[PDB]
Amino acid sequence: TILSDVKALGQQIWLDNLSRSLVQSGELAQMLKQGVSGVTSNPAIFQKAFAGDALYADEVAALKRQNLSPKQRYETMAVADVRAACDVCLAEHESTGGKTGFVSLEVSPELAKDAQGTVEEARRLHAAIARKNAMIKVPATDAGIDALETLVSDGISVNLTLLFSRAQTLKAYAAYARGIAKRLAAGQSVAHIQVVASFFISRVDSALDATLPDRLKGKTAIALAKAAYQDWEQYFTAPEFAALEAQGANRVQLLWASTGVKNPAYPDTLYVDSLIGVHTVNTVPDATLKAFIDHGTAKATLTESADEARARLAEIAALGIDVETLAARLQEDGLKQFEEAFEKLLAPLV
Repeated sequence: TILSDVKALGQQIWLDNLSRSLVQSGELAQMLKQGVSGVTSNPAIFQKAFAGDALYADEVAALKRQNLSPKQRYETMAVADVRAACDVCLAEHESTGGKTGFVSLEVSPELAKDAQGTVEEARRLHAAIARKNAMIKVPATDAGIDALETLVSDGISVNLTLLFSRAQTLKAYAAYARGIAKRLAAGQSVAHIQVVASFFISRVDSALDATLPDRLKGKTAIALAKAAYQDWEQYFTAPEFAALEAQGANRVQLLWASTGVKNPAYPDTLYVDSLIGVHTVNTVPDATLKAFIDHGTAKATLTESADEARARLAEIAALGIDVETLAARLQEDGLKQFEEAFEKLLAPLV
Protein backbone atom coordinates (compact mmCIF):
# COMPACT_ATOMS: atom_id res chain seq x y z
CA THR A 1 0.00 0.00 0.00
CA ILE A 2 1.97 2.98 -1.30
CA LEU A 3 -0.67 5.29 0.18
CA SER A 4 0.35 4.04 3.62
CA ASP A 5 3.93 5.07 2.85
CA VAL A 6 2.65 8.51 1.86
CA LYS A 7 0.67 8.75 5.10
CA ALA A 8 3.85 7.88 6.99
CA LEU A 9 5.48 10.89 5.31
CA GLY A 10 2.67 13.10 6.64
CA GLN A 11 0.51 13.59 3.55
CA GLN A 12 -3.09 12.60 2.95
CA ILE A 13 -4.31 11.48 -0.46
CA TRP A 14 -7.90 12.48 -1.29
CA LEU A 15 -10.05 11.57 -4.30
CA ASP A 16 -10.84 14.48 -6.65
CA ASN A 17 -14.19 13.09 -7.75
CA LEU A 18 -17.68 12.57 -6.36
CA SER A 19 -20.80 10.93 -7.77
CA ARG A 20 -23.73 8.86 -6.56
CA SER A 21 -22.35 5.68 -8.13
CA LEU A 22 -18.86 6.26 -6.67
CA VAL A 23 -20.46 5.75 -3.27
CA GLN A 24 -23.22 3.24 -4.00
CA SER A 25 -20.89 0.93 -5.97
CA GLY A 26 -18.63 0.55 -2.94
CA GLU A 27 -15.77 2.08 -4.93
CA LEU A 28 -15.19 4.91 -2.45
CA ALA A 29 -15.13 2.54 0.53
CA GLN A 30 -12.63 0.32 -1.33
CA MET A 31 -10.40 3.35 -1.98
CA LEU A 32 -10.42 4.26 1.72
CA LYS A 33 -9.21 0.73 2.47
CA GLN A 34 -6.14 1.53 0.33
CA GLY A 35 -5.40 4.69 2.30
CA VAL A 36 -7.46 7.41 0.58
CA SER A 37 -8.69 9.70 3.36
CA GLY A 38 -11.02 12.31 1.86
CA VAL A 39 -12.95 13.53 -1.16
CA THR A 40 -13.22 16.78 -3.09
CA SER A 41 -15.83 17.98 -5.57
CA ASN A 42 -16.48 21.08 -7.64
CA PRO A 43 -19.14 22.17 -10.17
CA ALA A 44 -17.38 20.52 -13.12
CA ILE A 45 -17.16 17.21 -11.24
CA PHE A 46 -20.87 17.41 -10.45
CA GLN A 47 -21.81 18.37 -14.01
CA LYS A 48 -20.06 15.25 -15.28
CA ALA A 49 -21.59 13.07 -12.55
CA PHE A 50 -25.14 14.25 -13.26
CA ALA A 51 -24.63 13.85 -17.03
CA GLY A 52 -23.32 10.28 -16.89
CA ASP A 53 -24.56 8.53 -13.73
CA ALA A 54 -27.66 6.35 -14.10
CA LEU A 55 -28.52 6.56 -10.40
CA TYR A 56 -29.88 10.12 -10.61
CA ALA A 57 -32.69 9.40 -13.07
CA ASP A 58 -35.46 8.45 -10.64
CA GLU A 59 -34.74 11.36 -8.31
CA VAL A 60 -34.60 13.85 -11.19
CA ALA A 61 -38.03 12.66 -12.35
CA ALA A 62 -39.40 12.99 -8.82
CA LEU A 63 -37.91 16.43 -8.27
CA LYS A 64 -39.27 17.69 -11.60
CA ARG A 65 -42.74 17.12 -10.16
CA GLN A 66 -41.98 19.44 -7.23
CA ASN A 67 -42.03 23.22 -7.05
CA LEU A 68 -38.28 23.79 -7.03
CA SER A 69 -35.72 25.83 -8.89
CA PRO A 70 -33.16 23.90 -10.96
CA LYS A 71 -30.55 24.97 -8.41
CA GLN A 72 -32.65 23.53 -5.58
CA ARG A 73 -32.97 20.26 -7.51
CA TYR A 74 -29.19 20.15 -7.97
CA GLU A 75 -28.57 20.93 -4.31
CA THR A 76 -30.97 18.24 -3.10
CA MET A 77 -29.15 15.57 -5.11
CA ALA A 78 -25.63 16.85 -4.39
CA VAL A 79 -26.23 17.21 -0.65
CA ALA A 80 -27.44 13.60 -0.58
CA ASP A 81 -24.29 12.46 -2.37
CA VAL A 82 -22.10 14.46 0.03
CA ARG A 83 -23.89 13.02 3.06
CA ALA A 84 -23.42 9.50 1.68
CA ALA A 85 -19.70 10.07 1.05
CA CYS A 86 -19.29 11.62 4.50
CA ASP A 87 -20.77 8.51 6.07
CA VAL A 88 -18.35 6.30 4.10
CA CYS A 89 -15.49 8.52 5.36
CA LEU A 90 -16.70 8.81 8.97
CA ALA A 91 -14.61 5.97 10.44
CA GLU A 92 -11.48 7.55 8.93
CA HIS A 93 -12.46 10.96 10.35
CA GLU A 94 -13.06 9.54 13.83
CA SER A 95 -9.90 7.42 13.79
CA THR A 96 -7.72 10.57 13.75
CA GLY A 97 -9.84 12.56 16.19
CA GLY A 98 -11.51 14.53 13.43
CA LYS A 99 -8.40 15.56 11.51
CA THR A 100 -9.04 13.63 8.26
CA GLY A 101 -11.89 12.07 6.31
CA PHE A 102 -13.48 15.23 4.87
CA VAL A 103 -15.78 15.64 1.87
CA SER A 104 -15.98 19.06 0.17
CA LEU A 105 -18.98 20.70 -1.52
CA GLU A 106 -18.48 24.00 -3.37
CA VAL A 107 -20.87 26.96 -3.19
CA SER A 108 -22.31 28.36 -6.41
CA PRO A 109 -19.63 30.00 -8.60
CA GLU A 110 -22.05 32.91 -9.11
CA LEU A 111 -21.25 34.02 -5.55
CA ALA A 112 -17.47 34.19 -5.93
CA LYS A 113 -17.21 38.01 -5.57
CA ASP A 114 -20.04 38.30 -3.01
CA ALA A 115 -18.80 37.71 0.54
CA GLN A 116 -22.18 37.99 2.27
CA GLY A 117 -23.95 35.78 -0.27
CA THR A 118 -21.14 33.25 0.04
CA VAL A 119 -21.45 33.20 3.83
CA GLU A 120 -25.21 32.73 3.57
CA GLU A 121 -24.98 29.87 1.08
CA ALA A 122 -22.13 28.20 2.97
CA ARG A 123 -24.10 28.30 6.22
CA ARG A 124 -27.16 26.89 4.46
CA LEU A 125 -25.26 24.04 2.81
CA HIS A 126 -23.38 23.32 6.05
CA ALA A 127 -26.73 22.95 7.81
CA ALA A 128 -28.23 20.87 4.96
CA ILE A 129 -25.36 18.38 4.87
CA ALA A 130 -25.43 17.96 8.66
CA ARG A 131 -22.16 16.01 8.85
CA LYS A 132 -19.19 16.83 11.05
CA ASN A 133 -16.78 15.76 8.29
CA ALA A 134 -18.11 18.04 5.55
CA MET A 135 -16.18 21.06 4.30
CA ILE A 136 -17.70 23.90 2.32
CA LYS A 137 -15.53 24.86 -0.65
CA VAL A 138 -15.12 28.57 -1.42
CA PRO A 139 -12.96 30.21 -4.13
CA ALA A 140 -10.09 32.24 -2.71
CA THR A 141 -11.07 35.56 -4.24
CA ASP A 142 -10.80 38.58 -1.96
CA ALA A 143 -14.51 38.15 -1.17
CA GLY A 144 -13.96 34.47 -0.47
CA ILE A 145 -11.22 35.32 2.01
CA ASP A 146 -13.61 37.77 3.70
CA ALA A 147 -16.17 34.96 3.88
CA LEU A 148 -13.53 32.54 5.19
CA GLU A 149 -12.94 34.66 8.28
CA THR A 150 -16.68 34.77 9.00
CA LEU A 151 -17.24 31.06 8.39
CA VAL A 152 -14.27 30.09 10.59
CA SER A 153 -15.67 32.32 13.35
CA ASP A 154 -18.96 30.39 12.90
CA GLY A 155 -17.08 27.13 13.47
CA ILE A 156 -17.48 25.90 9.87
CA SER A 157 -14.71 23.90 8.17
CA VAL A 158 -13.73 25.29 4.77
CA ASN A 159 -11.81 24.23 1.67
CA LEU A 160 -10.52 27.44 0.07
CA THR A 161 -9.98 26.75 -3.65
CA LEU A 162 -8.58 28.21 -6.88
CA LEU A 163 -5.37 29.39 -5.22
CA PHE A 164 -2.51 30.03 -7.64
CA SER A 165 -0.70 32.80 -5.71
CA ARG A 166 1.57 32.63 -2.69
CA ALA A 167 0.45 36.13 -1.66
CA GLN A 168 -3.24 35.24 -1.88
CA THR A 169 -2.60 32.06 0.12
CA LEU A 170 -0.89 34.08 2.89
CA LYS A 171 -3.88 36.44 2.95
CA ALA A 172 -6.10 33.40 3.48
CA TYR A 173 -4.01 32.25 6.44
CA ALA A 174 -4.36 35.69 8.04
CA ALA A 175 -8.15 35.60 7.62
CA TYR A 176 -8.25 32.12 9.15
CA ALA A 177 -6.24 33.37 12.13
CA ARG A 178 -8.61 36.32 12.61
CA GLY A 179 -11.58 33.94 12.66
CA ILE A 180 -9.87 31.65 15.18
CA ALA A 181 -8.93 34.64 17.34
CA LYS A 182 -12.57 35.77 17.35
CA ARG A 183 -13.71 32.38 18.61
CA LEU A 184 -11.09 32.30 21.33
CA ALA A 185 -12.12 35.79 22.46
CA ALA A 186 -15.72 34.51 22.80
CA GLY A 187 -14.66 31.40 24.72
CA GLN A 188 -15.66 29.15 21.85
CA SER A 189 -14.10 25.89 20.73
CA VAL A 190 -11.63 25.77 17.85
CA ALA A 191 -10.26 22.22 18.05
CA HIS A 192 -12.68 20.79 15.43
CA ILE A 193 -12.30 23.54 12.82
CA GLN A 194 -10.30 22.34 9.81
CA VAL A 195 -9.36 24.43 6.77
CA VAL A 196 -7.42 23.44 3.65
CA ALA A 197 -5.94 25.75 1.02
CA SER A 198 -6.30 24.13 -2.43
CA PHE A 199 -3.30 25.31 -4.43
CA PHE A 200 -3.50 24.37 -8.09
CA ILE A 201 -0.65 22.66 -9.92
CA SER A 202 -1.06 21.48 -13.50
CA ARG A 203 -2.83 24.61 -14.76
CA VAL A 204 0.29 26.68 -14.09
CA ASP A 205 2.44 24.45 -16.31
CA SER A 206 -0.28 24.27 -18.95
CA ALA A 207 -0.37 28.07 -19.08
CA LEU A 208 3.38 28.63 -19.30
CA ASP A 209 5.14 25.62 -20.80
CA ALA A 210 4.82 26.78 -24.43
CA THR A 211 6.50 30.11 -23.62
CA LEU A 212 9.25 28.59 -21.42
CA PRO A 213 12.64 27.34 -22.58
CA ASP A 214 13.15 23.58 -22.54
CA ARG A 215 15.04 23.57 -19.23
CA LEU A 216 12.06 25.11 -17.39
CA LYS A 217 9.15 23.30 -19.04
CA GLY A 218 7.18 21.38 -16.45
CA LYS A 219 9.03 23.01 -13.54
CA THR A 220 7.08 26.12 -12.55
CA ALA A 221 4.10 24.59 -10.77
CA ILE A 222 6.20 22.33 -8.54
CA ALA A 223 8.63 25.17 -7.78
CA LEU A 224 5.73 27.44 -6.81
CA ALA A 225 4.28 24.72 -4.56
CA LYS A 226 7.62 24.16 -2.83
CA ALA A 227 7.89 27.88 -2.12
CA ALA A 228 4.27 28.01 -0.93
CA TYR A 229 5.01 25.17 1.50
CA GLN A 230 7.92 27.15 2.90
CA ASP A 231 5.62 30.15 3.30
CA TRP A 232 3.29 27.86 5.27
CA GLU A 233 6.13 26.69 7.50
CA GLN A 234 6.94 30.31 8.29
CA TYR A 235 3.42 31.57 8.87
CA PHE A 236 2.27 28.78 11.18
CA THR A 237 5.47 28.77 13.26
CA ALA A 238 5.49 32.54 13.88
CA PRO A 239 4.76 33.63 17.47
CA GLU A 240 1.32 34.97 16.54
CA PHE A 241 0.00 31.64 15.31
CA ALA A 242 1.95 29.73 17.96
CA ALA A 243 -0.13 31.49 20.62
CA LEU A 244 -3.32 30.32 18.88
CA GLU A 245 -2.02 26.78 18.42
CA ALA A 246 -1.29 26.69 22.16
CA GLN A 247 -5.02 27.31 22.72
CA GLY A 248 -6.02 24.37 20.52
CA ALA A 249 -6.12 25.91 17.05
CA ASN A 250 -5.34 23.73 14.05
CA ARG A 251 -3.09 24.94 11.26
CA VAL A 252 -4.53 25.34 7.79
CA GLN A 253 -3.03 22.67 5.54
CA LEU A 254 -1.98 23.09 1.94
CA LEU A 255 -3.82 20.82 -0.50
CA TRP A 256 -2.35 20.23 -3.94
CA ALA A 257 -5.10 20.22 -6.57
CA SER A 258 -5.12 19.84 -10.35
CA THR A 259 -2.50 17.12 -9.92
CA GLY A 260 -3.50 15.02 -12.91
CA VAL A 261 -0.83 15.34 -15.57
CA LYS A 262 -2.11 17.00 -18.75
CA ASN A 263 1.08 16.84 -20.84
CA PRO A 264 1.84 13.32 -22.16
CA ALA A 265 5.58 14.06 -22.19
CA TYR A 266 5.62 14.12 -18.37
CA PRO A 267 5.32 11.08 -16.06
CA ASP A 268 1.69 10.51 -15.10
CA THR A 269 2.64 10.52 -11.38
CA LEU A 270 4.80 13.66 -11.63
CA TYR A 271 2.73 15.91 -9.41
CA VAL A 272 1.96 13.32 -6.75
CA ASP A 273 5.54 11.99 -6.60
CA SER A 274 7.03 15.49 -6.45
CA LEU A 275 4.92 17.16 -3.72
CA ILE A 276 4.92 14.75 -0.76
CA GLY A 277 5.55 16.45 2.57
CA VAL A 278 4.31 16.65 6.12
CA HIS A 279 0.98 18.28 7.03
CA THR A 280 -0.32 18.44 3.45
CA VAL A 281 -3.03 16.88 1.27
CA ASN A 282 -3.01 15.96 -2.42
CA THR A 283 -6.39 15.44 -4.10
CA VAL A 284 -6.06 13.26 -7.19
CA PRO A 285 -8.35 12.29 -10.08
CA ASP A 286 -9.15 8.60 -10.27
CA ALA A 287 -6.83 7.89 -13.21
CA THR A 288 -3.93 9.52 -11.37
CA LEU A 289 -4.78 7.64 -8.17
CA LYS A 290 -4.62 4.38 -10.11
CA ALA A 291 -1.33 5.36 -11.75
CA PHE A 292 0.19 6.25 -8.38
CA ILE A 293 -0.92 3.00 -6.75
CA ASP A 294 0.49 1.15 -9.78
CA HIS A 295 3.90 2.82 -10.10
CA GLY A 296 4.14 5.91 -7.90
CA THR A 297 6.99 6.64 -5.52
CA ALA A 298 6.61 7.66 -1.86
CA LYS A 299 9.52 9.90 -0.85
CA ALA A 300 9.80 13.19 1.04
CA THR A 301 10.13 15.34 -2.07
CA LEU A 302 8.24 18.53 -1.17
CA THR A 303 11.07 19.81 1.06
CA GLU A 304 13.87 18.56 -1.21
CA SER A 305 15.93 21.09 -3.17
CA ALA A 306 14.05 24.16 -2.01
CA ASP A 307 16.85 26.46 -3.17
CA GLU A 308 16.59 25.09 -6.72
CA ALA A 309 12.87 25.87 -6.67
CA ARG A 310 13.65 29.48 -5.72
CA ALA A 311 16.30 29.72 -8.43
CA ARG A 312 13.76 28.56 -11.00
CA LEU A 313 11.15 31.07 -9.84
CA ALA A 314 13.76 33.82 -10.11
CA GLU A 315 14.65 32.71 -13.63
CA ILE A 316 11.07 32.75 -14.64
CA ALA A 317 10.63 36.27 -13.29
CA ALA A 318 13.77 37.30 -15.22
CA LEU A 319 12.21 35.93 -18.42
CA GLY A 320 9.41 38.46 -17.99
CA ILE A 321 6.80 36.08 -16.58
CA ASP A 322 4.83 37.56 -13.66
CA VAL A 323 3.40 34.69 -11.64
CA GLU A 324 1.18 37.07 -9.64
CA THR A 325 -0.58 38.25 -12.80
CA LEU A 326 -0.79 34.63 -13.93
CA ALA A 327 -2.48 33.65 -10.67
CA ALA A 328 -5.18 36.30 -11.05
CA ARG A 329 -5.77 35.19 -14.64
CA LEU A 330 -5.96 31.50 -13.75
CA GLN A 331 -8.35 32.21 -10.88
CA GLU A 332 -10.65 34.15 -13.21
CA ASP A 333 -10.47 31.47 -15.91
CA GLY A 334 -11.23 28.83 -13.30
CA LEU A 335 -14.29 30.69 -12.03
CA LYS A 336 -15.56 31.10 -15.60
CA GLN A 337 -15.13 27.38 -16.26
CA PHE A 338 -16.95 26.50 -13.04
CA GLU A 339 -19.76 28.94 -13.96
CA GLU A 340 -20.13 27.34 -17.37
CA ALA A 341 -20.21 23.84 -15.86
CA PHE A 342 -22.80 24.92 -13.29
CA GLU A 343 -25.03 26.47 -15.96
CA LYS A 344 -24.67 23.27 -18.01
CA LEU A 345 -25.64 21.18 -14.97
CA LEU A 346 -28.74 23.26 -14.24
CA ALA A 347 -30.18 23.35 -17.77
CA PRO A 348 -31.54 19.75 -17.78
CA LEU A 349 -32.99 20.19 -14.27
CA VAL A 350 -35.39 22.88 -15.37
